[PDB]
Amino acid sequence: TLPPFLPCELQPHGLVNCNWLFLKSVPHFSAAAPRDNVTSLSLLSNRIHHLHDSDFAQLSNLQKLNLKWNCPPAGLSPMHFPCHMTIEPNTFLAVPTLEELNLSYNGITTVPALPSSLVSLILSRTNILQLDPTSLTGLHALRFLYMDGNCYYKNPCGRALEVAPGALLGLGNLTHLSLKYNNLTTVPRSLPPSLEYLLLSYNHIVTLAPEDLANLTALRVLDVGGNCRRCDHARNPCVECPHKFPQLHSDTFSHLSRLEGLVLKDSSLYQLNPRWFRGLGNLTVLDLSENFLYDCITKTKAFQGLAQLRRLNLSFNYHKKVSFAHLTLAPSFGSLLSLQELDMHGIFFRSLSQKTLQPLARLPMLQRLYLQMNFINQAQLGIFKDFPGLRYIDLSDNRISGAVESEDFMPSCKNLSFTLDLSRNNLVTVQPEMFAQLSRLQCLRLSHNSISQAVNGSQFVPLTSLQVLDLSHNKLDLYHGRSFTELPRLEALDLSYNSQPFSMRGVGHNLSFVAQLPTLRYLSLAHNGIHSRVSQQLCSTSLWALDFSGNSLSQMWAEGDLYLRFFQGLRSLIRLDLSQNRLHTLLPCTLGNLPKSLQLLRLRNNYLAFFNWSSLTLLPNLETLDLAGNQLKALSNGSLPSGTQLQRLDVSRNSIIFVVPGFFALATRLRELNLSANALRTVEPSWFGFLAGSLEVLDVSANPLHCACGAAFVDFLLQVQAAVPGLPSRVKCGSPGQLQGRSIFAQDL
Amino acid sequence: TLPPFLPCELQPHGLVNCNWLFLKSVPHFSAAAPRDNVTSLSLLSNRIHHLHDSDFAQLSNLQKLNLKWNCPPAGLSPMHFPCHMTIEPNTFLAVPTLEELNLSYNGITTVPALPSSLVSLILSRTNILQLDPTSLTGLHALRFLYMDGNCYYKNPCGRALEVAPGALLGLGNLTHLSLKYNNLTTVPRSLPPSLEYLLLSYNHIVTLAPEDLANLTALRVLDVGGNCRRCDHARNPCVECPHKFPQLHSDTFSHLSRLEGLVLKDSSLYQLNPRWFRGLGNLTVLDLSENFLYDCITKTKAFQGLAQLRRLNLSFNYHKKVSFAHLTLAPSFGSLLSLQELDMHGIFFRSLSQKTLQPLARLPMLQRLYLQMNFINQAQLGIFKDFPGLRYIDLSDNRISGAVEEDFMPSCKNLSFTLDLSRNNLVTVQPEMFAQLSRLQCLRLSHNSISQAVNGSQFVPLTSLQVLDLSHNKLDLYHGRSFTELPRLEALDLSYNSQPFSMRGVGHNLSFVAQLPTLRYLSLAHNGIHSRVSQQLCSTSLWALDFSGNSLSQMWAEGDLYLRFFQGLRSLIRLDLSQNRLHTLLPCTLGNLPKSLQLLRLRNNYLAFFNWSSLTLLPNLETLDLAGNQLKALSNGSLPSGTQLQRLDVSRNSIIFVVPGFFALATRLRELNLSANALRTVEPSWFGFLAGSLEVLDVSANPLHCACAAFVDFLLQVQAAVPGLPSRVKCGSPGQLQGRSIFAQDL
DNA sequence: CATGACGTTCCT
DNA sequence: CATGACGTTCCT
Ligand SMILES: *[C@@H]1O[C@H](CO)[C@@H](O[C@@H]2O[C@H](CO)[C@@H](O)[C@H](O)[C@H]2NC(C)=O)[C@H](O)[C@H]1NC(C)=O
Ligand SMILES: *[C@@H]1O[C@H](CO)[C@@H](O[C@@H]2O[C@H](CO)[C@@H](O)[C@H](O)[C@H]2NC(C)=O)[C@H](O)[C@H]1NC(C)=O
Ligand SMILES: *[C@@H]1O[C@H](CO)[C@@H](O)[C@H](O)[C@H]1NC(C)=O
Ligand SMILES: *[C@@H]1O[C@H](CO)[C@@H](O)[C@H](O)[C@H]1NC(C)=O
Ligand SMILES: *[C@@H]1O[C@H](CO)[C@@H](O)[C@H](O)[C@H]1NC(C)=O
Ligand SMILES: *[C@@H]1O[C@H](CO)[C@@H](O)[C@H](O)[C@H]1NC(C)=O
Ligand SMILES: *[C@@H]1O[C@H](CO)[C@@H](O)[C@H](O)[C@H]1NC(C)=O
Ligand SMILES: *[C@@H]1O[C@H](CO)[C@@H](O)[C@H](O)[C@H]1NC(C)=O
Ligand SMILES: *[C@@H]1O[C@H](CO)[C@@H](O)[C@H](O)[C@H]1NC(C)=O
Ligand SMILES: *[C@@H]1O[C@H](CO)[C@@H](O)[C@H](O)[C@H]1NC(C)=O
Ligand SMILES: *[C@@H]1O[C@H](CO)[C@@H](O)[C@H](O)[C@H]1NC(C)=O
Ligand SMILES: *[C@@H]1O[C@H](CO)[C@@H](O)[C@H](O)[C@H]1NC(C)=O
Ligand SMILES: *[C@@H]1O[C@H](CO)[C@@H](O)[C@H](O)[C@H]1NC(C)=O
Ligand SMILES: *[C@@H]1O[C@H](CO)[C@@H](O)[C@H](O)[C@H]1NC(C)=O
Ligand SMILES: *[C@@H]1O[C@H](CO)[C@@H](O)[C@H](O)[C@H]1NC(C)=O
Ligand code: NA
Repeated sequence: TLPPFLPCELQPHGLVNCNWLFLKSVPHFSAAAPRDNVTSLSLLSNRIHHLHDSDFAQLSNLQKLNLKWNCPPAGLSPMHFPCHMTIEPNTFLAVPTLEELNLSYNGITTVPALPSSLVSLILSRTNILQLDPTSLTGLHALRFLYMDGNCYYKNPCGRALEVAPGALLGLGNLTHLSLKYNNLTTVPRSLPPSLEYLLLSYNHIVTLAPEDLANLTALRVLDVGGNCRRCDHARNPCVECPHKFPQLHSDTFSHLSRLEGLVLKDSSLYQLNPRWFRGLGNLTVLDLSENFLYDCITKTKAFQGLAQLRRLNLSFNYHKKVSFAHLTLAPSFGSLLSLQELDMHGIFFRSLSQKTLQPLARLPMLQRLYLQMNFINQAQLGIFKDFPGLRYIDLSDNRISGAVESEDFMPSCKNLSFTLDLSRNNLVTVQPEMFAQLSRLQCLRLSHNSISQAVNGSQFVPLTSLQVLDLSHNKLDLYHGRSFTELPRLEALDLSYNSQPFSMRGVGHNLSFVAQLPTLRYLSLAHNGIHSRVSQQLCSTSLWALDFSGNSLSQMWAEGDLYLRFFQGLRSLIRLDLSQNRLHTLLPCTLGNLPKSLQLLRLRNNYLAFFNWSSLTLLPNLETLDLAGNQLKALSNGSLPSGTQLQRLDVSRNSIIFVVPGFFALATRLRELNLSANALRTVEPSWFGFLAGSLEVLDVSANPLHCACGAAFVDFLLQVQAAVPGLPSRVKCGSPGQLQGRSIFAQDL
Repeated sequence: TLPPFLPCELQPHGLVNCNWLFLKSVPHFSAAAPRDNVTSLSLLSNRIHHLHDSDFAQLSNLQKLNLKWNCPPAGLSPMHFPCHMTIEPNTFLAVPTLEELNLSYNGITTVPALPSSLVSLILSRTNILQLDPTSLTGLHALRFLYMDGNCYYKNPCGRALEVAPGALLGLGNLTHLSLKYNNLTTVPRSLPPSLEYLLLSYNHIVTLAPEDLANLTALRVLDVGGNCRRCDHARNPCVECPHKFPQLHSDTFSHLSRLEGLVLKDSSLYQLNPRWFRGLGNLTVLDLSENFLYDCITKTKAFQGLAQLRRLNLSFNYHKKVSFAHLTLAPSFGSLLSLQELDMHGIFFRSLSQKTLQPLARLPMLQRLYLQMNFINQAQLGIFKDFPGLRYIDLSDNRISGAVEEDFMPSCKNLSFTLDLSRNNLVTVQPEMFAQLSRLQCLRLSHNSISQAVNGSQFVPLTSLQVLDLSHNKLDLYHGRSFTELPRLEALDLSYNSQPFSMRGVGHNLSFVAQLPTLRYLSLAHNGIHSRVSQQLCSTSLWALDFSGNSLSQMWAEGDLYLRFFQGLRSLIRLDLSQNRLHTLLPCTLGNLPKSLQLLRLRNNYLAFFNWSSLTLLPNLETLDLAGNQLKALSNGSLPSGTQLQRLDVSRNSIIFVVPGFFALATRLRELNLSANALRTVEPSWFGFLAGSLEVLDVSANPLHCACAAFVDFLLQVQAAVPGLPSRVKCGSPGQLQGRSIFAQDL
């Protein structure tokens, strides 16, 4: 049975996904298709420039419709091609069940007629420059109206968006209104008092008064940021904001008793008026980033009594010309008893001392502290010892150099109690004194420093709780046998991208320390170019995962018998990545020397042109084998051996032309098979002994299928269509003639 | 007309190249083949296990025959498969013109009968474990005999190679003998006195006496290294050599009056007996590397008076356990008046001072000094000011951190004075380090840890510096006078300084480029430049800019800010825009590249469309590299008229068709790469049936449809321009022809 | 026959 | 029916 909505794909929850199919018109599906079951129709980024009364009328129960990016205005078109989208009068009225409509990134200049069922309407990046009471007539259920970006540098219009006074008052249920990037100079008058979210950023609203927020006492979030910009900080085209601005009335916000979030970023503020925050008893999030508040934060009383604030962003409040020698936060920060997160990155100050953050030092709920990108060159990390709630400190991208004068292979630190990021700093050695008061730390990131030390067990002595240590992207000289032995709780160690020492031709290195790390579970030695003069064996009874990608096992395993048991003493290993090791050849003997406990083996992006399948019996616990990106020319030379517990096999991006009958048939636990990006001209059920119904994933995309009438693959792919990703569109013909590059369904074979 | 020696390829100077064709037997070429043109036949790395009397018998002018790697011994086989090569009695006698034979990496246990014309014979990595007077009968013209590696860890045999006393004396013209890796314990007796090169390294010859070199007074090179090894330094399996060894006689070499080169590397030497080198009046090259000579070199008189010596290698004479605080070379080094090159890398000493190298400092001819990998942490670079001859110092891979308490980027090989300080521990650059190095023309500082905001103060003394390599550092580029203190600067490598450009929210500034009035070559490659940078690069001097590995994608999406970024490079002729994540181009932004451009690389982007007509905006463009993009056709108009384009690379795209006449108006086109696309045909119509001016047309790695097709006749017509035509141009279809050469069958 | 096309965007 | 095969090796 054909996919029911060709050329589109039926996805869960009644979604017909027609995205990125280069359609010039809305598909008309068969009277035989289950049109009644379609609840969402996605037409993202097709080339539909004309919508008709008939387009959606046969989808009797359509609730959600996405027409984004079909006819982009010239400014947003990659080639600046103009586009005007025409819409027949009843296009959307013909869908009286429609609840959500996305019409963004289309060249339309007026709002079409819309059914009164509508709950959510997105008209952003269109060319609609006016809203009046007739524009959205009858939409009494509308909760969300987003119309951002109809007049700005990427979509210019030569004037302001004009929203007539009271234009939206008929929208009695409207809770969310966003009108960003519309070249506004004033807040539209008499907006719906139902509003909870009003987003007016990146216009030119440079004066704000309580009258501009009349009757909006239901507001939970107000964003007026980016209206009076500091263009020194801009990454994009930026209009200068004259120095008399902004002009905020002291009582602008005082009636917004329900306000939870206020965004005043990128407003050229040199002053905080405490009166702005005084009526705001429910305020939990305040964004003051990208202002000129560097001196203000040393003295302000504006945080006095804001004992409910949870998140405060003061990032990029930097002085144009300078960094500060010292920075001392105002006493009023000590009032912020609910504060959980403080972002102070990008301010630029040279010293972090006890005085710097003293008012924060007893805040009981302060969990996250962002101090990155501050050009700090002296930091007393001991200041943090007694912060009672700290989970996470980001001190990355600083110039600290010492004491004061995927997850299957490497876990993240997100679930840990206390994490310090000192990555992208200027350490060349590690001295334990810098860590003396950080014994509570569970995770420490030191990646991308300049550490060139021969570590030896003396560096990390204070770090008695440390579980995870990231030393990636340094120059550690590994040879001392007691490296990292001073870390009693170390479970994960990342030594990836420490290749320089290993590249020193003729100088030996030593990985015997690995055996002396009794709790180590995850290790990376990836991208180190390890290739000669190293330990003959890695040993560990604890290790579960080893990333050895990006080395030269090719060289090592060509060196007589020296390295043939390199991984064998990893007696508990379950995951091993040998990708990108320049392997042109393996031995069965060498595969039988990997740990018997192995469950997952990656050999991606090597140069293997032959693989001895029968050797898989030497890894009885193997579940996943990844051979993607090698040079296999066939799946032959026997077939997958019996008794295999293999569940997942990836042979994508090889050069496979042929698979022998039965190749996969004895791998009774096989569930996921990737054959994508090979040279297969057919897909044969005989490869599976005609028992392919247990597969959950069978990816045959990017193969030169021969689209002749009655090829095996047609019927077969239909039989296992639930397993084949992208079947309707991404499974293409290589031949014959004009079918090359087309879907196998472009024609009925 | 078919290629004349299918399945092989005819190459220049009468070479028939049959390499890597998986052949199981020597080809018998067509009846009409021009066999008298075959002066060399290469059969490297096929799977020919049986050679026959008739194999080479019709090749009447054959001079050179390469059969290497056809039947490797088990130890050398990638899978340890055994192989024995059989050779019929007259296989080579049938070629009385044969001068050079390579039989290495084949499982043979005896030497075949060979023609008396033979000049060179390579029998290495075979299983021949004896040579007797009957092994090489009648080869009176033989000058070279290489038989290395017939008994060692990769090809074991369980005994020594046995060369009978006087076995080779009938080789009256023999000048080169190599018998390395053969498990020898003594030098074979009574070797030919004609010998000039005798190579005996990596055996177990641990005693050497003048009698072991009897009558070999024509020797120019003797290599006995690696016979008594230090296994601590070994990268491979290594047999420890008992401490009583080696045993050399004081006069072992004294009769070798013509000796030019002597190799005593990896011999476990703790002593140098000056008598070894006295009387070697012609000695120019001495290799003493990988011994234990670290104390010996501070005191030895062994170099006293060795006035002819030009090259001395003392590398990796390190102490097992330690580095030395100081190292002082012996006074005798001051007598090496001919010395041109001294290799002292890998000895391990912490300080380089005036005293360290004092004996070298007046040697008039000393040009190259190798001091890398020494763990040096203090270096007074001013010591070098007054060395009269110095061209090149390698101080890479050390721990120096400051003063003591090609068409895109030229190399420094032609300059007067180059210092390599790459892979050191600089975090800033202080001018004082360089105060006495004003003469330098090239300075390499790659792979240090330099994190400074350069500002025009760093390099003040370097008033002759032409080339400066700062790749692989963390330089913060924003000061407007960076590098302006270098008045001769012509080439600057700032590649791989990505960390600062990766600081999201923090701006950088490239305006200093405009202030470098002699700059010709600049690399900003692999910097991840993507936002908050100068809107324009400006230079009237620059010829070449490598901007590969950035994010012009992001920059050119940012309204109009960066649309003129390269336009002010008013003399630019080469630009690399590869790997910039480009999914699209504007025609107007290609027309904002300098009109002077000759070469534009756009490799490894994600371009699925290209507006060919935009090429008229670059009137001087000769080379366009679009390899590794996502083009699905060559269409959308042709190459425009008037183009000077000579070279076009569209390899590794997804091209499935080319419109008729696509290439026809590109009258200067000479080189076209279509490799690794999805083309099922090759059509002369693409060229308007005028493809004869092409010098290179690469159509390899395309799924050609091998039906009884345009391409067949066409490729034979332009065969001189098609690389690898006999073997690497393959069928995608139909049926069993998939993956075979288009010549595997007659289409 | 006042319209196509480009292309995984968009963010600031 | 005492043999094939693997592969761009080899270096120390
Ligand atoms: C099968 O393999 C292909 C290609 O090897 C996968 O496609 C890639 O997917 C990864 C992440 O999963 C991306 O990083 C690549 O950029 C994709 N490239 C292409 C060309 O598609 C594909 O996802 C795999 N299939 C499944 C079901 O996992
Ligand atoms: C045509 O293009 C192909 C592929 O893009 C070239 O093949 C590559 O050549 C370079 C060396 O120049 C190697 O680094 C790659 O590994 C090669 N890959 C393959 C698959 O061959 C080919 O050399 C080009 N042809 C000519 C005549 O220059
Ligand atoms: C809001 O919408 C609901 C339907 O979702 C409707 O029943 C209710 O009457 C509407 N209220 C107003 C004020 O329009
Ligand atoms: C914004 O409006 C002003 C004044 O009407 C106009 O000059 C300017 O062109 C407009 N900006 C844009 C991007 O269209
Ligand atoms: C605010 O609402 C009151 C009645 O609730 C009305 O009198 C007044 O006009 C409203 N203000 C605006 C600006 O719409
Ligand atoms: C929060 O807003 C409510 C209305 O939702 C108001 O009654 C209350 O006073 C506010 N809370 C505080 C602490 O002011
Ligand atoms: C480790 O090295 C440091 C300095 O490099 C040194 O002080 C300490 O003694 C060393 N520790 C050991 C165990 O050798
Ligand atoms: C590696 O270091 C260990 C010290 O734990 C030592 O026993 C061993 O000999 C060294 N091995 C190599 C190959 O350097
Ligand atoms: C593996 O199979 C291929 C054909 O699919 C064949 O050419 C080759 O000889 C086989 N190799 C082995 C070792 O059996
Ligand atoms: C050496 O070879 C030459 C030709 O290259 C030959 O004429 C001469 O007789 C040979 N000499 C000896 C001593 O065999
Ligand atoms: C070298 O010869 C010895 C003694 O005859 C023998 O024991 C050894 O196995 C040989 N070595 C090799 C690599 O065959
Ligand atoms: C060295 O040459 C002389 C004759 O020139 C000969 O008598 C003697 O046997 C030779 N020595 C050896 C070891 O062959
Ligand atoms: C450059 O920076 C150094 C410190 O690295 C400073 O001493 C010097 O004065 C600065 N030079 C200029 C020209 O600003
Ligand atoms: C770069 O510096 C120059 C002055 O040297 C200044 O004109 C320009 O604004 C700066 N550009 C950026 C992007 O910072
Ligand atoms: C480019 O050519 C392709 C045919 O290969 C065509 O589909 C596409 O519409 C053309 N684009 C333009 C801009 O002409
Ligand atoms: Na253990």
